[PDB]
Amino acid sequence: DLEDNWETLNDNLKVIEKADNAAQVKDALTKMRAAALDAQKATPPKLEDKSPDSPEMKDFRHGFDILVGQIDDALKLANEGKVKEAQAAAEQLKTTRNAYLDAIPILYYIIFVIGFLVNIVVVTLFCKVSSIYIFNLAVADLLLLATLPLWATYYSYRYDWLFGPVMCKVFGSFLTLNMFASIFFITCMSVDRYQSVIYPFASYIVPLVWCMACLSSLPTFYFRDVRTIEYLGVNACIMAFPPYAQWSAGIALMKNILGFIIPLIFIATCYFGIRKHLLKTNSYGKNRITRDQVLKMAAAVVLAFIICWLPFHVLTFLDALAWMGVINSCEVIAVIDLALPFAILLGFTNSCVNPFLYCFVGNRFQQKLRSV
Amino acid sequence: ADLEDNWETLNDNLKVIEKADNAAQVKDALTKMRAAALDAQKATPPKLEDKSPDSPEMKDFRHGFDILVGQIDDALKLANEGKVKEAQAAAEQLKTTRNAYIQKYLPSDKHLDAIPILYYIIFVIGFLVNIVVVTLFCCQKKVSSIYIFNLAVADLLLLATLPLWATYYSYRYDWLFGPVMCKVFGSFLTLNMFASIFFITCMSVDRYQSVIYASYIVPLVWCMACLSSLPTFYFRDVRTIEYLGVNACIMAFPPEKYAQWSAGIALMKNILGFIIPLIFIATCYFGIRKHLLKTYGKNRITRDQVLKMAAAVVLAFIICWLPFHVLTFLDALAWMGVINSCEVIAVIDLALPFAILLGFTNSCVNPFLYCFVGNRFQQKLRSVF
Ligand SMILES: CCCc1nc2ccc(N(Cc3ccco3)C(=O)c3ccccc3)cc2c(=O)n1Cc1ccc(-c2ccccc2-c2nn[nH]n2)cc1
Ligand SMILES: CCCc1nc2ccc(N(Cc3ccco3)C(=O)c3ccccc3)cc2c(=O)n1Cc1ccc(-c2ccccc2-c2nn[nH]n2)cc1
Repeated sequence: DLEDNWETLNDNLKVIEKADNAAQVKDALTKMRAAALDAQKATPPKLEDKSPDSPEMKDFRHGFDILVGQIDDALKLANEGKVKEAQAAAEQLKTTRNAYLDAIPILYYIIFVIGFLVNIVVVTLFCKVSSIYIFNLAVADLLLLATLPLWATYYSYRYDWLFGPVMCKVFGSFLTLNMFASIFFITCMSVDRYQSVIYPFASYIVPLVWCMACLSSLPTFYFRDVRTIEYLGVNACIMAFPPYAQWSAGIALMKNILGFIIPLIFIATCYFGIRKHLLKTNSYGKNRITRDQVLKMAAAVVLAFIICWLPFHVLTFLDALAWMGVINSCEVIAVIDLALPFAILLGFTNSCVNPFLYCFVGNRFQQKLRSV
Repeated sequence: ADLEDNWETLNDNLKVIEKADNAAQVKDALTKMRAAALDAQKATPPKLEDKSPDSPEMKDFRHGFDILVGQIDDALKLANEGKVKEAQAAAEQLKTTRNAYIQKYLPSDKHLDAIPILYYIIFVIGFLVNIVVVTLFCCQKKVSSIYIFNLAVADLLLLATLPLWATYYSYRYDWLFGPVMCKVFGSFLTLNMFASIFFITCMSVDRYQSVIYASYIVPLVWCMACLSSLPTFYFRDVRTIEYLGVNACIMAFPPEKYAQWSAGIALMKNILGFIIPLIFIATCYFGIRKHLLKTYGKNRITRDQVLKMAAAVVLAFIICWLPFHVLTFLDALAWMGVINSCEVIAVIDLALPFAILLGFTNSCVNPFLYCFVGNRFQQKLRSVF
C-alpha cells in the first residue's frame, strides 16, 4: 500500500521530466497530489506497530504536508503555462523524497604518529627524477596526516565545529589539496616506473601536479562552511550547497572520477604495461626468480591503492544514488553513515603504506631492472 | 602506373607476404612488387615535376628504388629456395626503405626565436587572467557560473602545456621528455582544447535560453572531449627523423595509407573544433539578436549594450580560431594532391605556429567575455524583461 503510492509519485516524476506541454505536467502533478494525500493516512510496514500520536508520526506526516505544498507550487506554475518552471519545482520533490565510538578517535591518532614517523624517515633518508617524486609524495602525505588530530577532536564532540568558519574553508581545502597531490604523485610514480621498464633513455611536472591539486580543491573552498543542522541542533563544518540533492550527487561523482577512476586507470595500465613487457622476455634461470620479484613490487602499488581507497569510493557512489533517488531504504542508508569514518581512515592509511612501496624498495627496483 | 598507384601495389603485397603460409604465395607477391618498383623508378614525384631528371633530388629517388629492387631480389632468392619465414623477414626490411621514402617524398631550420618568447608571454598572462576568475568566484562565495568554472579550469590546463611546446620548438622539434609524455601530454592538450570549445558552446546556449525565458551536461562535455582526443592517444608517438637526426613527437599514422590519414584527421579538426561549434555560437547570437529587436529612446541604450556583449563572444571565436582552421584545410588539400606548389606549402608551415598561438590566446580573452561581464549581462537582462 505504501510502496504502491510512492511508485505512483516516482512514476509521475519521470513523466514530468519527459513532458513537453504544461497539460502533461499538470496531469502528472494531479495524480501525485492525490497519491500524497492517500499516503499521508497510511502506516508504513516499518512503523506499523507505532502509535499515531507518537513524535515519529508528527514529523513524517508533516513531511507529506511539505510534499503536497511543493506539488501546489508546481501546479500554480503549470496552470500559468510554465513548463520549464513546473519541471524545476519537480526537482525539489526529489530532495523531499530523500529527506523522508571511542575507538574512532584512538584509531585516527595511532595511524597519525606512525604515518608521520615513516614519512619523516623518507624526507630524512632522501636528505634522480624518481627520487624527486618520492620527496613531493612524502611532503603531501606529511601535510595530510597532520590534519588527523583536527578530525579526531571534531568527532570527539560528535560533529561540532569550534575552530571558526574560516578554519572550515582553510583546513577543509588544505585537506583536499594534499589528498589529491598524494594521489596525483602516486600516478607520476607509476608512469615513471613504466617509462623505465620499456626504455632506459621533472621541473615542469611537479608544479603542474600541485596546480591540478589546487584546481581540484576549489569546490571545497567554494562550498565548505559552518552551518546549523536543525535536524540534530548542532554547528557543523559542511558543504553548504544552495537549496541541494543535485549538488551532493554531482560532487560525489566528481570525488570518484578525479580521486579514484582516472588515477586507477593509470596505475592499472602501467602495471599491465610492465607485466606484458617483462613476460615477453622469457627468463629461465635465477632471472625467472628475479622477474617474479620485480612483478611483486609492481603488483603491490596497484593492490595497496584499491585496498585503501575502494571502500570509501564505494560508499560515496552508494551515497550519490541516494540523492538521485535510486536507493531509498533508510536501513541501507544508515549503514553507509556508520561505516563512513572507518572508510575515511583507510585513505589516510595509504600515506603510511607509501614509504614501504616506493622509498624503502627504490634502489632494489632499479638494480633488479638493469639486471633482467 | 602513377607512383601513388604503384606504392598501393607495393604496400598491398607487403600485407599479403605477412598473411601468406606458402613460399609460392610469397614469390607471387614479390614478383608483383619488383615490376611495380621498376615501373615507379621511371616516374617523377608529384612535387619534383619542375626539377630536371639529372638533378641530385631525382638521383636519390631513382637510387631509393634500386635499393628496394635489390631487397626484393634477396627475398626472392629465399622464396625460390623454399624459405617462407626468411623471405617474410626480408620483407620487414622493405618497410624501413618505404618509411625512408615517405619521410622525404610526402626543414627544422625554419626556426624563429620570436615564437618561444610569444608562447611564454601569453602563458603567464592567460594563467593570471584565469586565476583571477577562480579567485573572484572564491571572493563571491548559478548554472551559468558553473560553466565559467569548468571553462576556466580547461583554459588553465591548456595554457599550462605552453612551456612544453615553446621548448620542443626550441630544440628544432627534438622531443626530450619521453615517448609516454608524447601520448600523455599530446592527448591532455586535445582533451582540454575541446573541453574549452565545448564549454564556450554551453555558455552561448545558456545565454540564449535565458534571453528567451545541468549536473548531466558538465560530465558529458568532458566525456565528449575524451572521445574527440582518442585519435591523438592512439597515434601520437616519438619517431626518429634520420634526415635531421631528431626524435620528434608526431602522429604515427600507418605508412600504408599515411596521406589519407593526415587529410582525414585534418578534416575532423575543422568539423569538431570549428564548424559544429561556430554553428551554435552563430545561431545563439542571431537568436538573441532576433529576441531583442522584437518585444525605443531610453530602453534602446540598454538593449544595444546587451547585443554588444553577445557580438563579442562570436567575433572573438572566429578571430582566434579561423586563421588556424583555414591553414588546416589548405594542408588537407596538400595531402590530397590538390595544392602541390612548395612555395604556397612553405607559407602554411611558416604561419602555422602563429595561427596555433591565436588558439591559446582565446583562453586569455575568455575571462573578459564571460566572468568579467557576468553580473552586467544578468542585471541588464532582468531590466529589459
Ligand atoms: C585521506 C582522506 C581524506 C578525507 N579526509 C576526511 C577528513 C574528515 C572528514 N569529515 C568527516 C569526519 C570524519 C571524522 C571526523 O570528521 C569532515 O567532517 C570534514 C570536515 C571539513 C572538511 C572536510 C571533511 C572527511 C574526510 C574525507 O572525506 N576525506 C576524503 C575526501 C576529501 C575531500 C574530497 C573532495 C574532493 C573534491 C571535491 C570536494 C571534496 C570534499 N569533500 N568534502 N569536502 N570537500 C573527497 C574525498
Ligand atoms: C589551443 C591550441 C591547441 C594546439 N596546440 C598545439 C601545440 C603544439 C603543436 N605542435 C606543433 C608545435 C608548435 C610549436 C611547437 O610544436 C606539436 O608538435 C604537437 C606535439 C604533440 C602533440 C600535439 C601537438 C600543435 C598544436 C595544435 O595544433 N593545436 C591545435 C589542435 C590540437 C589538436 C587537434 C586534434 C583534434 C582532433 C584529433 C587530433 C588532433 C591532433 N592534432 N595533432 N595531434 N592530435 C586539433 C587542433
